[PDB]
Amino acid sequence: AAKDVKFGNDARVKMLRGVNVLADAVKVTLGPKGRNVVLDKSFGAPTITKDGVSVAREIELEDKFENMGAQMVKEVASKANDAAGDGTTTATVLAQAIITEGLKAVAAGMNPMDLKRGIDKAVTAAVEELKALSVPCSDSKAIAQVGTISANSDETVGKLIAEAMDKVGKEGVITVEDGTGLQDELDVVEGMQFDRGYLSPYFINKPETGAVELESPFILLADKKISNIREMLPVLEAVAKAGKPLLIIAEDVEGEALATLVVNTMRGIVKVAAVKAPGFGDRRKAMLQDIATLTGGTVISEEIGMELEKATLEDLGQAKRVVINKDTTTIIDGVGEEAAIQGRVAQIRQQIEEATSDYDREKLQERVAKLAGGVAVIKVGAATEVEMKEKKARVEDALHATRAAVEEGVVAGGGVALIRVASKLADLRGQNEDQNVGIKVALRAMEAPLRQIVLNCGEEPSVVANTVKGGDGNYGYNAATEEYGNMIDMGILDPTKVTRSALQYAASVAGLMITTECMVTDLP
Amino acid sequence: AAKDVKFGNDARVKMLRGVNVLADAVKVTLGPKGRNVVLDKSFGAPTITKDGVSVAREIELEDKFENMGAQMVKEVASKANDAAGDGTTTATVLAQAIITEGLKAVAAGMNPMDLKRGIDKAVTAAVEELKALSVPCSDSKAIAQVGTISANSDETVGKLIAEAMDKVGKEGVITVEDGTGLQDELDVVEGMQFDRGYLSPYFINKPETGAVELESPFILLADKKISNIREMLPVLEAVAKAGKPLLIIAEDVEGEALATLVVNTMRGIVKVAAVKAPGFGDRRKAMLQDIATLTGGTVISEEIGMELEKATLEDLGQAKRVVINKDTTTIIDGVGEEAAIQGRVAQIRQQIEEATSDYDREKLQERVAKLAGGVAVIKVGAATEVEMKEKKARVEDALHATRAAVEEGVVAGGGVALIRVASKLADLRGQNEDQNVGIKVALRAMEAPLRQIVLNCGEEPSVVANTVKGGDGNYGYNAATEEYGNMIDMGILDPTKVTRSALQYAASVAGLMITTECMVTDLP
Amino acid sequence: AAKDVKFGNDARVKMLRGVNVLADAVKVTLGPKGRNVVLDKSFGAPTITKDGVSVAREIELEDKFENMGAQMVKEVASKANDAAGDGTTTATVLAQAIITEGLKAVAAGMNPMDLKRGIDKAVTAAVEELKALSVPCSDSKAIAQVGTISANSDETVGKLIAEAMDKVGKEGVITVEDGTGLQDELDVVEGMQFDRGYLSPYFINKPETGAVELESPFILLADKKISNIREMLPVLEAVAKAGKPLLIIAEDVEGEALATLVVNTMRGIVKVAAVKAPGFGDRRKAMLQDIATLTGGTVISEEIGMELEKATLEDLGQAKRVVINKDTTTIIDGVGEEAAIQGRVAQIRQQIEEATSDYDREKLQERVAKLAGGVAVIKVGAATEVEMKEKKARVEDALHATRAAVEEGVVAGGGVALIRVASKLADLRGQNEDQNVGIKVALRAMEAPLRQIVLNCGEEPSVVANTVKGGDGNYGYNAATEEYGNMIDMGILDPTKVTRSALQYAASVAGLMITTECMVTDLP
Ligand SMILES: Nc1ncnc2c1ncn2[C@@H]1O[C@H](COP(=O)(O)OP(=O)(O)O)[C@@H](O)[C@H]1O
Ligand SMILES: Nc1ncnc2c1ncn2[C@@H]1O[C@H](COP(=O)(O)OP(=O)(O)O)[C@@H](O)[C@H]1O
Ligand SMILES: Nc1ncnc2c1ncn2[C@@H]1O[C@H](COP(=O)(O)OP(=O)(O)O)[C@@H](O)[C@H]1O
Ligand code: BEF
Ligand code: BEF
Ligand code: BEF
Ligand SMILES: [K+]
Ligand SMILES: [K+]
Ligand SMILES: [K+]
Ligand SMILES: [Mg+2]
Ligand SMILES: [Mg+2]
Ligand SMILES: [Mg+2]
Repeated sequence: AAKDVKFGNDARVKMLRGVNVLADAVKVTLGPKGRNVVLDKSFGAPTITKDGVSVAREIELEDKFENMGAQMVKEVASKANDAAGDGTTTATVLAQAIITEGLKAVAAGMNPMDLKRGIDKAVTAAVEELKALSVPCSDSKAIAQVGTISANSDETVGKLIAEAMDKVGKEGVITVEDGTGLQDELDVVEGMQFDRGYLSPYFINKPETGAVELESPFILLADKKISNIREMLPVLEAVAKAGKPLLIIAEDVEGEALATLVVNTMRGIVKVAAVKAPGFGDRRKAMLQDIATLTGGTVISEEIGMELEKATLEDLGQAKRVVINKDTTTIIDGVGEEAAIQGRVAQIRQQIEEATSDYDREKLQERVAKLAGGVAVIKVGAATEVEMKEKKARVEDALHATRAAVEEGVVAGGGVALIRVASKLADLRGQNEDQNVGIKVALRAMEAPLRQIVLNCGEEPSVVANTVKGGDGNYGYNAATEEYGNMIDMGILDPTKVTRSALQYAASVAGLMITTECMVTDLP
Repeated sequence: AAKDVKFGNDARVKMLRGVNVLADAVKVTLGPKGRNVVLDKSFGAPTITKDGVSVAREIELEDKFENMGAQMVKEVASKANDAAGDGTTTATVLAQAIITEGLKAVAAGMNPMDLKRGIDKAVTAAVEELKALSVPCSDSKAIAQVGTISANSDETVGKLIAEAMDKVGKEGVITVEDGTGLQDELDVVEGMQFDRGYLSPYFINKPETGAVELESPFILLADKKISNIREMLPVLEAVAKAGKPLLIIAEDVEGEALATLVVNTMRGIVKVAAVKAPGFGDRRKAMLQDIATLTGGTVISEEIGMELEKATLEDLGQAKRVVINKDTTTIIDGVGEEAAIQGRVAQIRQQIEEATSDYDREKLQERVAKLAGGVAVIKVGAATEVEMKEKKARVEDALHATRAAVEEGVVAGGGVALIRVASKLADLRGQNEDQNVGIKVALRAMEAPLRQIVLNCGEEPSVVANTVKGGDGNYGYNAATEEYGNMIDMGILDPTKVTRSALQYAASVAGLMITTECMVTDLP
Repeated sequence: AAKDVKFGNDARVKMLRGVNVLADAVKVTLGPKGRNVVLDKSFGAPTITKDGVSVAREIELEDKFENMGAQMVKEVASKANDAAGDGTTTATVLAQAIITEGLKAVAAGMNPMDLKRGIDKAVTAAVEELKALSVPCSDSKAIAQVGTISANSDETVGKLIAEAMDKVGKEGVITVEDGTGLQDELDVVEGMQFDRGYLSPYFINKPETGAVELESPFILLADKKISNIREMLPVLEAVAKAGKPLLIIAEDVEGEALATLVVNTMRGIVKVAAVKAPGFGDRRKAMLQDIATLTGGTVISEEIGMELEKATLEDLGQAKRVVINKDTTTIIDGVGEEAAIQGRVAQIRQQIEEATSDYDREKLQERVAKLAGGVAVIKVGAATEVEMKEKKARVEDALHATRAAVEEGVVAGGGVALIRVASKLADLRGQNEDQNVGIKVALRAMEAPLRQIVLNCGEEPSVVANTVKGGDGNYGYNAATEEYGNMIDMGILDPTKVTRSALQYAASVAGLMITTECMVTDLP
């Protein structure tokens, strides 16, 4: 593959022109008065989005060098979304700022490797100062606040997350799905519930709605699919002699085994229900042990020294009540030690830290929430499918933000935190004169986010930056109300993590990026 | 791959140009004096249609940006059809008006997101105002009127649909099909009728055309296929001893059981006929118990404590008569008390509301109707294929509209409803001056539909709009007579559902669309 | 993909230019002095044809808009052929005349949708005037005349068709095949005849050419091949005492069974012949019960309760005489008389009508004719193959025409019919002025066909039209002799069906076509 090489200011400029494109395209979505971008998709109708990394991911340039530039800054936006879920635009805006003033500094002839050392040092300091400005976010008031801001001033969304986090606890999981009507809807499930139906419609008890109810039943668990015919008599015969109902959770139940269970329950011999296991293998098998230890039963596996025909009443689990409908199965207050239950959650703590990243965290906490806490699901409503993609995207941002705000705390929004930490670091110096510039470049660049928000309002950024920098603490500019005031009192909150993350990531890549003396790529 | 990005008014102009194409092609079909669009098809001859959403779907533009714009408003036309089934054109016109006046406001430098907030609130208000103006549609005259209007002034369509709804009621199902002769025809099937043929042609009785008539028959139902063993004998011997012709409803009957069945009917000991069960596997089993309880029979299931070999003369139901032909099977009378049937009809009511939308509702309402009410079918009498395609489309259009008008009520036609609610919302204000403009852009755009129906007459739209705004109530312009009057007395009717829908949908995408500061797409 | 849209007079013209091409290529074949069009075929040599729809189907234009136009009018020509089989050209000229004057009326700004209503009212009115002017076609003189006219003044074709219709009855089928000798040949078969040969040639009786004559034979029907078990013979032992000649029609006859049949016939105990059944199962089996009841025999089926060895002498049918050859087998008179036969004829009546249309009715009427009436075949002949294809098309045209002329009656040819009803509709008016013009446009267009015929003679159409419009009754212009006179007495007759159809179909597409305000297609 024949390559093409460029040097010096020639190459830097080509790179910069590319970066500016990715950045200038992301910038328009910043802040409450920030605007929307349309991304063309071959697949279906276009996508309208205010989410920065969403726009960033789609940017690709024809000039190989400009492309390289943009493709490099596209990473700072992406790394933010995989970490925080908010601040992608903020992080991207910071990244651009560092590089512009940075590359300008190289044109001054200053040594770049020294410039990076200065920046990284200034950045390290700024993070510490942020750890200082960080105040804990606890009350559902603050939760609604960080949520409302990250949602672009949707108070319903903010209020919705605070309720969800409040009802199911901090361990409760929350998911975002497409809506039916035009209204947002909050669903809450307490206790253990998974999605599967009764295998035969004939299992319905007295209650209508297709509800099957079992009071103080026996639960049975199989690692394998049942099928055959009758199978398992000793366990069923023991439950019949016992005087209680049985619940069966297996890989599946084939028609022969189902029929014989149906005939016995129809005639009235023994009250019985049988339901399919939660998921495909290892999803299912893992969630039996979650389910097994909750109800104090023992999982019967073909992979160990036990089998279905040999079973004891002790292998069975017990619960107060169980409810099964066409799509759902529920276990009301099953009986297992709090010791054993907390044992399974503690084992998932080791499961919390993984290499799987996203979707690993969604399905892992899902098991945990079901075992201890409860689940919350938010249904986003819309008139049309394109508004749905916008509403749900604003909801996902707000969800990650509130979660992040909860754990790592909050600082004043409006990017005023960065502009404040920059004011605190003013007396900072480096090893050499060149390193000093790298430090100063960073502080000037921490102004960028605030100065960008104002510009999106079409107002003089120069004036607002001045009038905010003249003051101290949480005094800041409200872009929505277009008036100054206390950021914290006005409910404008940045999860500290998203602000910290945006700053760190942009500096890392931009620091490396201004060190470029050459660029190699494939020929057109 | 490599993309192309444009910003601001540069991009908006490109977007609008596209929108206008999609719209301008659709606009021409609006109103009674509106005209037809031709859509070329590679397979066969081209199609001539006045139906708006049909035209919108076919629009695709060469300029990548212009295309993106059009593809977005193409959605408002499509969502309209998916909701109401009428008002695709009107909704398209509204969007353009919103986008046109909307983008104009952004060019002024007003904040788009405030424009959107200003619009949706005005829209929300209009929805309430329309929902208030909606009046019940009951009398068959009114039904005939809205049907005729959606049919573009075809009285036969109005009078024909009104009769069908009048004969089988609100709940009767109506379907629309292609036809042989030139006159519209309405066929109605009473009692229980499902579509399947006799497996053996020798079952034919006196009546030609393959007619098989059976007096006081028996109904038998198999969850399973009855091909191989043909062991029902003991049940048959009981019925042969009774000397009655029965009806056999199974998954299917193979020639082995049939051949001996043929010979049995040939010899004369007992006349017997057998036809296939109505539906697909899970679907049919739901419709099997429905047929059994109608005739008072009991369903034979392999999933229950019964079996194919075990049945009694008592498990079969009785009917007055049954008629089986090449295509359809019929039971003219079943034997049962009104308590159990109306209960099962009441029980199917809960199955009626589901997620399954289309194809679910047709046969379900079909089943409910077959069990209690009746089914109605309308055959469209167009002469040729190019004339048939437009004719049938107007008939389906009118059907959804009558359906829509009945359930949610009707409002004054001629698009006069929107202009009327616009006058009622006149004092509506927003949070700031920009939001105020958003509201006015909405109200200003609500005149669009009427002035467009006028403009298609080649008459001054401004004058008619003014003189209509001069009046109140149902006062409006009649485009067919080209003179004014009362819209309701003149039988010009807008289903409240479609007008409300058309408004909401246009508002959704148009509101979102004017928020565009950038557009990203592929390179030519 | 990317589309292209044009509006208004811009698009209409493109549509028009297209229509004009399709028409102008068809026009030249109109009338006795009409000329021929050559259609190129890639595979073989070109085809020369006077058949109108033949030329129309081949037309495809490069400009997508013009193409759309022609492809739409290509349909009026196609529907004429699909209905009558004649009148295809006449219909096309009608369509062109209507469309041209219509667009002229639209360019005046008159409402198109009102124009369509005007025309159709005019068209519907004209049909009744035709139905009044329709006089019955009965005598073989008149039938020969309309056949001759549709044949382009070929008297042989008319008299030959007239001979066919008189001899074999109304139920007879008529076919057109390629010729051996330069001469046209009419072959007629009375009674029951099907095509299959004797499997063994040794069966020949007195008459040579392998002709077998069997007196009072016996009919047998088999769903099975007589291969495996040929020991079915005992029925023959009953036949050996009774008579020589029995005929067996089965799925097939194997060599071992044939061999034993040959030798037994060789000695002289009983002279016997055996032949295979004529057709495919579904069709042959349908024609099997036909032969059994014709001769008063009973069908033996393996799919029913009968067998190979089990037969009764009553199960066989009898005939006056039977003759069998290498190709065909024949039954002269049957013994089931009219009682069994017409019962089968009346039950097959419902099968005569269907949705299968062509291909099904071809051979179904074949079956019906064989049972009561007889089948007729016309051998069309020519010197060369290209002259044969034009010849066969005119024979098919004349064939379709006589069939159509018989059922719906005839009116004066030369298009004098249309121009005569046009004089009658002069006082017809619509609801508004635009509708009036549409009515006049139709009447103006009904003159087109006649003036076009004259134009093909290279004479002034205006002169003949006027001097023709001056007279009454059947007075018209004779294009062959170039002199005036009585159309019916001069033997120039139009089947009422073809003239009725041409107008209706031409009006259907032309009416819809002048409503076009827009056209969408793919980019070049
Ligand atoms: N009403 C407001 N007034 C002032 N600043 C705001 C307001 N709402 C949000 N902001 C600021 O704008 C930023 C919003 O970021 P956003 O564009 O939603 O995503 P990202 O954090 O990825 O840029 C936050 O840093 C916040 O401080
Ligand atoms: N004769 C008329 N005069 C004035 N307005 C009419 C008339 N007929 C219908 N309308 C209005 O216009 C609408 C019909 O639009 P139409 O042109 O049929 O588009 P579509 O076929 O997509 O519904 C109706 O909903 C009604 O409100
Ligand atoms: N000698 C004639 N004089 C006047 N009209 C004739 C004569 N021969 C045929 N015609 C007319 O020509 C028409 C048949 O023309 P042709 O092109 O063969 O069929 P079509 O136009 O229906 O495809 C008939 O309508 C008939 O009235
Ligand atoms: F651009 Be974001 F809401 F991180
Ligand atoms: F917008 Be419409 F009259 F279906
Ligand atoms: F179309 Be024809 F040969 F009358
Ligand atoms: K954003
Ligand atoms: K329309
Ligand atoms: K012709
Ligand atoms: Mg955000
Ligand atoms: Mg309509
Ligand atoms: Mg002809």
